[PDB]
Amino acid sequence: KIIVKHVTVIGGGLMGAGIAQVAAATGHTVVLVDQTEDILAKSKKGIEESLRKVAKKKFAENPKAGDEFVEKTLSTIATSTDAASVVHSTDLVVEAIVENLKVKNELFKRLDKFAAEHTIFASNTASLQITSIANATTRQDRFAGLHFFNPVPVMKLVEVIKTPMTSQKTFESLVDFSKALGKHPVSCKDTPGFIVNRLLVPYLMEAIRLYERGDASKEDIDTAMKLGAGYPMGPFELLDYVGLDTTKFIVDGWHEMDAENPLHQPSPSLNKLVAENKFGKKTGEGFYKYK
Amino acid sequence: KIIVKHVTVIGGGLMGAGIAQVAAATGHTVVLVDQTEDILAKSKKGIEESLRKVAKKKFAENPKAGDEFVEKTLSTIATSTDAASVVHSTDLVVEAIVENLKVKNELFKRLDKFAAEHTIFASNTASLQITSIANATTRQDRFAGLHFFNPVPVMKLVEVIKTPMTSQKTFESLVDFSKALGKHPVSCKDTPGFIVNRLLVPYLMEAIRLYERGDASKEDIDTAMKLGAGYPMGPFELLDYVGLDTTKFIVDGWHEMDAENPLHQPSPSLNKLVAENKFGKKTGEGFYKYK
Ligand SMILES: NC(=O)c1ccc[n+]([C@@H]2O[C@H](COP(=O)([O-])OP(=O)(O)OC[C@H]3O[C@@H](n4cnc5c(N)ncnc54)[C@H](O)[C@@H]3O)[C@@H](O)[C@H]2O)c1
Ligand SMILES: NC(=O)c1ccc[n+]([C@@H]2O[C@H](COP(=O)([O-])OP(=O)(O)OC[C@H]3O[C@@H](n4cnc5c(N)ncnc54)[C@H](O)[C@@H]3O)[C@@H](O)[C@H]2O)c1
Repeated sequence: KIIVKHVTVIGGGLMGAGIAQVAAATGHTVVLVDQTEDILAKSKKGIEESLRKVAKKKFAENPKAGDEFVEKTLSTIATSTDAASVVHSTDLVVEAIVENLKVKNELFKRLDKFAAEHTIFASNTASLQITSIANATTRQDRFAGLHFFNPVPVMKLVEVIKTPMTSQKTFESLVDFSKALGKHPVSCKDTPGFIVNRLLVPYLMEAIRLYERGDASKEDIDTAMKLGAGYPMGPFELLDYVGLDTTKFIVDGWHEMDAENPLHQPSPSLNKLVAENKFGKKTGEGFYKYK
Repeated sequence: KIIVKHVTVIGGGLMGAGIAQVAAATGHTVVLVDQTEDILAKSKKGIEESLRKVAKKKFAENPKAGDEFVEKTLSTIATSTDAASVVHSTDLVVEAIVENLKVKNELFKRLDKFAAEHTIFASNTASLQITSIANATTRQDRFAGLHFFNPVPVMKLVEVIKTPMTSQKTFESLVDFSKALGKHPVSCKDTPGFIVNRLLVPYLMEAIRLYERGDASKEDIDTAMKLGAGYPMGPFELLDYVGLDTTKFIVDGWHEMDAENPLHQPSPSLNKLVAENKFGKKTGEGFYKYK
């Protein structure tokens, strides 16, 4: 069983920059990867920006301490535009790029060739099939899903996804990596939505349906779930938070895999806004208007 | 427009005792009604022990007031084994008895005769057609739904369920009373499960199904939702908390009136536990072993 020390993170976006941040903070040598030096540049600036916010509150007393913390972490995150140039000596690759299967498969098929023999490949994919992406390579026993949640620096959960071919050796290492990252790992078969989303997304859709059916206003449904179920955010607040686009995307997927299914029936209200570009907190408006 | 001051709570079990207490505690004259004296005695007993728990904490410095508060609250709660003799001049009737729709309509039918003209009628049923109950009286415009959540003295949400016949005045009346109790009211049509249970119960079933499917363990699923969604309890912990038998009676109810909807399909595991009388925390065993 190998102990992850060098981690290559492919995708300097929302989920990837977060993943690079935690790994560096927790003592892993990291190489962040994205299509351009400009994009990379911006990502590290965001990782830095996120780090100081963590510094000035983890070291509110001693600013210098917080500075050191920031500089050291940021300094153990290198940046490259071609993952193939660094994976030959990395222990784990965590992929977090476009949620497109063809692109991923193309990515891994290539990396498969450069990466050392012990290197493990993990996809932070939210809706695709891990087993699929895994089959674009000849290294499935070393392939699995390592699903994090936004925002990564804060969310403590991480789902370790096991394809039928992933090996125990590979699994345990991914669990130990998760624990090393300071997160709490949990196991789940390679099934759509894994756990969190499989149980969360259908819930939100139902909320939109009760609203659409005119059974209650959004404001009252949100209140009801916050006060009567103890949820942090009402379903509509949560929808605007995770992104209407993101949701719509995932549900079209599940619907398309099984159209006769009523749980995945589309949503006019959701569709209109996705159309009107109102994506939620992202764009400054979703179901609710934001500053 | 009517202001509730005298409240008649029929049924002193879990929800009933709680409604009585919150009522009495906020200055509402209360008459608690149940089938037998022994029952009433014990029901009033629990309100006392629960009120003191509070007293011991809130009135640490001033113990004198602690007692005063408790005693005044209790003295403001009368008891009776004859519902009809109490409603002669009451403002509101909050029903909270056996969830079987029969006994409900029989009880309400008989009282419609003795209650004053202005008196409003409300059911706390979690899953029953409010209308089926209203139409058991000739007081429909004064008949609504008032859904509370356990423990009624802590949960602040109150679902005010309106039927097509319910008058606006009877609505605005139940809203104020809700506020007067220190609760926060939301509006919803008489759609099965209303809001909260409508969105929570099916989600809890999906968690069980994900388990029965061998996709993940009960423990991880809970962690998943806790750390993944920020929920207070996992669906399994929550299930054992709300009582398995309860849950089932609700899913069965919806299943019958929609024997095809896949979201209400009965669950093996769930039916086996109900069978083995392992209803959850209130049994020491449900999905987990307790006490
Ligand atoms: N949006 C969310 O909240 C969320 C939560 C969990 C998981 N996910 C999943 O995680 C992945 C991460 O998505 P994200 O939200 O951070 O998106 P993002 O758009 O913020 O980031 C993706 C990054 O991928 C880069 N990229 C694209 N193609 C590439 C390639 N061939 N080689 C290298 N880099 C490439 C892009 O330049 C971009 O910066 C997706 O598969 C998604 O389904 C998203
Ligand atoms: N359990 C929950 O989480 C929950 C949440 C919301 C609403 N409710 C609803 O509230 C109601 C209260 O349920 P509960 O959990 O307290 O049950 P319960 O059995 O503990 O309490 C009911 C009380 O009703 C009495 N009763 C029954 N028939 C009667 C009659 N004809 N006349 C007088 N008293 C009678 C019983 O003796 C008992 O004391 C139910 O209709 C239920 O659906 C329960």
